[PDB]
Amino acid sequence: SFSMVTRYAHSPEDIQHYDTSKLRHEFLMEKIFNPGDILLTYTYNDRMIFGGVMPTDEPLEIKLSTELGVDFFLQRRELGIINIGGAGAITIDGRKDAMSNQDGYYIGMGTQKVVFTSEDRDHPAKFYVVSTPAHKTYPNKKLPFATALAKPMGDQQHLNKRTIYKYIDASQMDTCQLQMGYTVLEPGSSWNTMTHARRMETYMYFNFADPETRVFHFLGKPDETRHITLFNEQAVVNPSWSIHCGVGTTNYAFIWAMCGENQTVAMNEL
Amino acid sequence: SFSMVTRYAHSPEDIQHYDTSKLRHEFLMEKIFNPGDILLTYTYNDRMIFGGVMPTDEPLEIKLSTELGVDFFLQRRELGIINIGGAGAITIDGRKDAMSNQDGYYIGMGTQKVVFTSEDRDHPAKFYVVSTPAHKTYPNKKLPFATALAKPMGDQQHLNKRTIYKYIDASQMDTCQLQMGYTVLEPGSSWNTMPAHTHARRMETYMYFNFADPETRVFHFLGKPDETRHITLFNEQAVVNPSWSIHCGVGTTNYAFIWAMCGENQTYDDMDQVAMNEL
Amino acid sequence: SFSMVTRYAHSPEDIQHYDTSKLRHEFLMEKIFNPGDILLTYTYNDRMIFGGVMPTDEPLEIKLSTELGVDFFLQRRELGIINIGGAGAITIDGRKDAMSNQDGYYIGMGTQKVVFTSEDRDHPAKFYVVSTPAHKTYPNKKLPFATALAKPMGDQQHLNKRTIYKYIDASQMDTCQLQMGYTVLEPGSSWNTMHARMETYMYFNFADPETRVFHFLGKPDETRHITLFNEQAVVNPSWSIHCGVGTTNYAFIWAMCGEN
Amino acid sequence: SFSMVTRYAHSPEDIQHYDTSKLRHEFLMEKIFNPGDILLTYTYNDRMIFGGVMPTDEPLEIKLSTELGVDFFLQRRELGIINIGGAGAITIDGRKDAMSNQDGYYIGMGTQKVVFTSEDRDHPAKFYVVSTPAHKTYPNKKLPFATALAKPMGDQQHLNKRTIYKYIDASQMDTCQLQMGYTVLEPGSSWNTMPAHTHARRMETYMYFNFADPETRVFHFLGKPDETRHITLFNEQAVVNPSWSIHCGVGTTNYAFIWAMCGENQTYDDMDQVAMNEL
Amino acid sequence: SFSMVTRYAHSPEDIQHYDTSKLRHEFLMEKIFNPGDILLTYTYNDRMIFGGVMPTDEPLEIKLSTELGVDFFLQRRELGIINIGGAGAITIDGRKDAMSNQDGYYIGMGTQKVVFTSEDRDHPAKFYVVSTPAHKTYPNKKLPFATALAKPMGDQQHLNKRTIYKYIDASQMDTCQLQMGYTVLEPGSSWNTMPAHTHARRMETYMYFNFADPETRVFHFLGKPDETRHITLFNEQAVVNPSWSIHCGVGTTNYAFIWAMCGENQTYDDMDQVAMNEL
Amino acid sequence: SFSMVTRYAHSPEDIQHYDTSKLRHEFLMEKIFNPGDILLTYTYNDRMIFGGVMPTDEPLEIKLSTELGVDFFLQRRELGIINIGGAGAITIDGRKDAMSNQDGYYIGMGTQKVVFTSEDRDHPAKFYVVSTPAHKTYPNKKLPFATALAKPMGDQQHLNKRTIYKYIDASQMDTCQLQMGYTVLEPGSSWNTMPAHTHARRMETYMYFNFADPETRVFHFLGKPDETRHITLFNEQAVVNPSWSIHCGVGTTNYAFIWAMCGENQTYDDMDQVAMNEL
Ligand SMILES: [Zn+2]
Ligand SMILES: [Zn+2]
Ligand SMILES: [Zn+2]
Ligand SMILES: [Zn+2]
Ligand SMILES: [Zn+2]
Ligand SMILES: [Zn+2]
Repeated sequence: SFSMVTRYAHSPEDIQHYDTSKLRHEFLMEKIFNPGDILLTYTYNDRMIFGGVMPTDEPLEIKLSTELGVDFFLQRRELGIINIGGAGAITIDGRKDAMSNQDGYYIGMGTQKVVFTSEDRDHPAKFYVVSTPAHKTYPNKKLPFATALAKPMGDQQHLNKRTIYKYIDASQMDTCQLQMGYTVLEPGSSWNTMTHARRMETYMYFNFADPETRVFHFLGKPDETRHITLFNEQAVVNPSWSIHCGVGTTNYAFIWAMCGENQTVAMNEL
Repeated sequence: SFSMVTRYAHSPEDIQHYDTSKLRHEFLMEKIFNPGDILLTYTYNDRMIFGGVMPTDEPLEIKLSTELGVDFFLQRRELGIINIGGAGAITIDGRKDAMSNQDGYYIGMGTQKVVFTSEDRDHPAKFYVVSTPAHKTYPNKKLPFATALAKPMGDQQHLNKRTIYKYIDASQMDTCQLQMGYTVLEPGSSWNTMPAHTHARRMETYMYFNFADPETRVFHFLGKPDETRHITLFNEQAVVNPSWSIHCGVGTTNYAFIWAMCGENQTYDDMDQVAMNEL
Repeated sequence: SFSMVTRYAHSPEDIQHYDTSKLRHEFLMEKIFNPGDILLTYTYNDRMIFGGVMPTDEPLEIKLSTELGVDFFLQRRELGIINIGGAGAITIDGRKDAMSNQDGYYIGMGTQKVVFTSEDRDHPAKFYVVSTPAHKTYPNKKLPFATALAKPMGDQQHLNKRTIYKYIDASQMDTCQLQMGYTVLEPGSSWNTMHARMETYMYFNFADPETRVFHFLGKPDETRHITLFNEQAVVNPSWSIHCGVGTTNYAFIWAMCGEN
Repeated sequence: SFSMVTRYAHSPEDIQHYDTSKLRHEFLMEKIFNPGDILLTYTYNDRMIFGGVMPTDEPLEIKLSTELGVDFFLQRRELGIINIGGAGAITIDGRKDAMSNQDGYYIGMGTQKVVFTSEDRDHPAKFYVVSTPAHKTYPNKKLPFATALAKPMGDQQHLNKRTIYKYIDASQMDTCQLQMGYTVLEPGSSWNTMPAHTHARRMETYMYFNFADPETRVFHFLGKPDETRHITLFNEQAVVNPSWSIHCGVGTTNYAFIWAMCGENQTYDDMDQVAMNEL
Repeated sequence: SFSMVTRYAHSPEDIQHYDTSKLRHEFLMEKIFNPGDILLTYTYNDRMIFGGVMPTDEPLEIKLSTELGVDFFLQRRELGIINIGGAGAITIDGRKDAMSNQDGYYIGMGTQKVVFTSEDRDHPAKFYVVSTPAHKTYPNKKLPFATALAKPMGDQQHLNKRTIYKYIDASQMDTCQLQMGYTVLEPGSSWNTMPAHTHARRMETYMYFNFADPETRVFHFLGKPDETRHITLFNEQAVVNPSWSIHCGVGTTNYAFIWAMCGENQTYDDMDQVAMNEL
Repeated sequence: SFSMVTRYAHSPEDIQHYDTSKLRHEFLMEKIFNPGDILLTYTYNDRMIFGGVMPTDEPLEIKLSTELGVDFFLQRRELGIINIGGAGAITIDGRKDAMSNQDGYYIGMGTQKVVFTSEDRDHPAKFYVVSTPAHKTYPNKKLPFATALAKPMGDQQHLNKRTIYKYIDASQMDTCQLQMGYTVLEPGSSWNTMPAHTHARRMETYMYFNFADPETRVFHFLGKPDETRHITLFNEQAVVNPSWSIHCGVGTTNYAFIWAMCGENQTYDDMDQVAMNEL
């Protein structure tokens, strides 16, 4: 089936008395990949659309045209995709392109038809998609995981030994506002980003080491923080006014997506 | 003489128990033009910046560079100007251009220096500015009030007899996401946008001015269609209408207002019309 | 076909956090005229009773006795009626009196039987009634629309060109507490009333079927609003302003009481 | 040295979450008698005025004229007076009448000048006044304490052995809407309105005084029968009980209180008794 | 049936805006004696367990072993019993002891099996039990009502004429932290603990019973001395009083109540007594 | 410079709408060791007293007698001490005993005088004290760090590699209701109590210190298992965990913490393990 939900924006003052269940409602997407479904969220935090498409038997396309006041999905929007699942393919205005595990794609404004397929149905592909408003059309570009540039950072003393792969980066590509990346924490480290008011971020956590892994994501004003506890393959959206960092009981990975009006804190928490 | 304040976005459920003072603070810009000053707002409703610059003696320029993460103000933004005051002038990267009353200007992305001047100091120009994030450079275009096309609408039976001027309209011009217009109500009429609407892919800012006599007040309605609130406006004040909110107002006398809109599309037939069954 | 509900009084700080649904409940009488029914409100704002009686086949009378601790309705109360519907009649302790459209009546304390009938059932009379505590008997009096003094007021620039008709006015009549009038807004005007020692407004005669009236209440610096359909009523406590604006013109009946 | 404060009416739902401090503010008059002052409350509970006048050197009169939309205080109001203090005298449009301790007076509508004096300055008179809106003039009547009819009731088992004095009673005199009485609790018993009640067409105001010893306290109960609250009282304080509320009290020792009532009917049977089933 | 509910502790500031229904839930045990049942509360106010045991046909035992992290109920706890019902008996490690009406028993730490029985089924025994954490074992002691020491106090002037019985009193017996007593009010008096107090290193639980006639009600007051609340009680109900709280009551008629106390000391001198100036 | 503050208990429902600032106030002791000072808190969770003693020039004694209703501090209480600072000494009923870093002491009920000294003033000793109510006197015992039994646990995959030292342990010594231990996390590990739990018959207090670098912070979690909150801690701060609450923490680097436990059972077996499904 197809489903897209709408979550509004808030101020720090609004959430200050939200309980645990409300925080989950306004800031957490509890399900992203369901076999045969397209699950999306529309957040008024800069009007990002994010979610997953996991085709099994029929090929799937994001069919929203009139819900956005445009003739087709990408008439005034750009799209970035990373596949965290099995062998699949996306075919763009008729031209098919095979996407391996952890391969990525950027599709620019004005692309008329984008269709997601899975090769193996019992081990389907999991396309994590992020779309943002766009005013200029830029060229489409496949980002093989082989050629994604790896940057090791962190250390063991600070429990943040990870590897950052830059996928959709302004120093390597032209896009309108959208930036995506992918961070793998090495075993024995579980800590990420440890406020920009001119942009915002959304994190999608996955690849939990063992099934009993949980992740604590922190959000809020630096001196008034809250947390949201995450299972595997869930995503949390961070407003501009909020810090964004997390801890896990073990290591994990996550895809981050960023937008705002440009493309470029301290230690006093609570 | 330069000030920019920040207002956040909200959900309908958030404002549901705001008292009057909270409502005014979160949605109303109480002062826009002060002689010699630049007064602006940053709303996280689609990151619009709006406000006024009113040059008297020295020219003024909106010098936001690093507060926005860019090298100059308009490095990733477009700009629209309407002059509601006296004879003034704008100089754009060295090129001077005279702006009489009700003249308007569109400035495209990448324009590096925009400097506002007034010709007569005792009757200064009142530049209402509206800026929105932009990704494509479109050409600058002065919108003379003479050549603004007038469309009369409304009637006396419904108290909405007015004349609409199109200033920055998608059917006349290329812009990234920004639209502006100017609506003047005739005497005896005081109702705007009355069959009311909500569009989910755009948002609007109303700036009320040209009040008839000094005791005029305007009641601006906002909120979900079945849970509406109002804010009482004096002359030269502005209201931010989030997408989930209706936007309409009535005055004790006639008035005028400039509306500025932005969002992810610019098509006008993307609205949900609100039937007259509301609250 | 008889109903009387009870609404309490509030302070300004009490209503400050009412949502619209609560504001509607506490301050708005959503239904007044239903054919064959008597619909009333009892407000503890000076203990006014207001409502409607719309007789169709059988005659109607407001038979409150022990609910007010008295032997008959008007034992300690005065009553005012305006008929906004069809040809009707009032029978007062046996004497029948014909009431045309927009005719009015004052009924004083001690009157034991007041009985409402309509001539044509298909076009029934719409009796808007208002009762207030009373201590002195004043004579009953028919108020024909012909004899009500009209005062034109307002202008077009301020959108409040109207005509005020006085029916129960202290300068023309004796009553204990009660004052009633009738205001008609001219086409093209919609603003009305643009006091601490209370008023109740009943709006009707909406020009077109999509007409609405926004009624404002609250302390002058902290105002709220209530949206009204045709033939609905709002009660204004002494501490509140009284204002309304409509998408078109309309008419409304006002009833007032207090200490002067 | 004159004061009148204004208290509004509430519903049961409104007060349900009042703390102790708000409950006192909304329902309690903490000071009533001050030498040389007139202290009043105006409650929108049937628009009753109650308070005290205690003259020492200069004689006092309640000069509310335009504050009530009338030419003089009693142009549309009734007045009931009881003196709980020293020997004094009140003069009515020129006629002087000496008022001893526990004497009472009823003054009808239209009386233009009422002046309260104290005879001994060091032991002054305490005039507790209660005024209620009035439409008919009824004759003035001195109610000497000698000639007031007493009725003893209650028993020792139920701690409510008392004696009731009727002062302004519909069965002994005509008044517009006002009724007053006076209850003295016997030693060893302290409980008033013991199976309590709610009349929806009348409201009552109780003023407690004559505490046995200086540390006596009275706990006055008010509220809906299933949601009750209480207010802790010192000597010579007053509490206002809405129509929707029960009204009863118990004290640590004996005391006395005068009660004043009004509404739309002067009938004593209209009340709803409450079986002892109440949270 | 066996039933034990758990109530947490609160601060003064927490209850300040409780409505009536909440106050009942957090502080009142509405049912204690039901034939054939064991009804208990565990309050995080010093971890007191109190309730009733009412055997009718089969004998009853409080078999909390692993629910408390111990091998048997009294492994780290002491127990106090007063019988307010018919002739019964309790069996202690096989040893039976007859308990008449109003007899009391103390059972010390380490006692492994305590079994409650009733002689007459149609008139069953009502064992009010209070168990408290204990670290030192003291000998078990039957406290007969005949041999209970009586102390009359109070008078009729203050409506508190009563007689106090000592049951578990640190001056006649050794216990770990538990003290129980029994107070009966005379006819014509209905006030207990009236010059009231707050001891900060101890807390009390009051259980009201023996109401005079079936329409008796008792108003128990609790809270910070300046922010007082009340709870209306029926017969055979109990209230839990936190350390920060005053505790007292008034009844429409006379009554009786058992009080149980624990804390970190057993000195009756440690109390911050409360003068009548402060609610 | 003696200071003891008093904190009350709360129910899970009470804290649910606390902001961060209330949570810090209700649950966190932000300063414990100040040179020359005794800083303690009194919590109504089982009436634990904990805090710090840091003598510089003068020896220090906890001089609480009438504040607790007893003749000397430990008249009805036991005491646990761990030294986290420089070389010091404590003298117990006259007998002096030198206490080096990480040494510990148990002082039982009835000990009359306990006097703290530090040897080097510029590097004073840090006596972290925890006191608990007691009913039986047990012998005093020095718990040297040399003879403290070390138990290594955890792994690197789960980031909880630590060493648990048992100081006051039911399997090595008799105490009334009190356990203290010590946990040192190795470099690269930060999670403590990650197989998490709640015990309903006792409660724990965590005091975190020895942060690796000055920018270390520890996030301590508390609340019902499905409704968790967190508190951010600096070095040498303490958090109080009610029985209904989970207690576990994670840091940006490694650290150490002392835990103290008390309740009605000393048994480790009695915990409800909370699985990894929690919010
Ligand atoms: Zn960031
Ligand atoms: Zn619009
Ligand atoms: Zn008015
Ligand atoms: Zn009464
Ligand atoms: Zn006590
Ligand atoms: Zn634990």
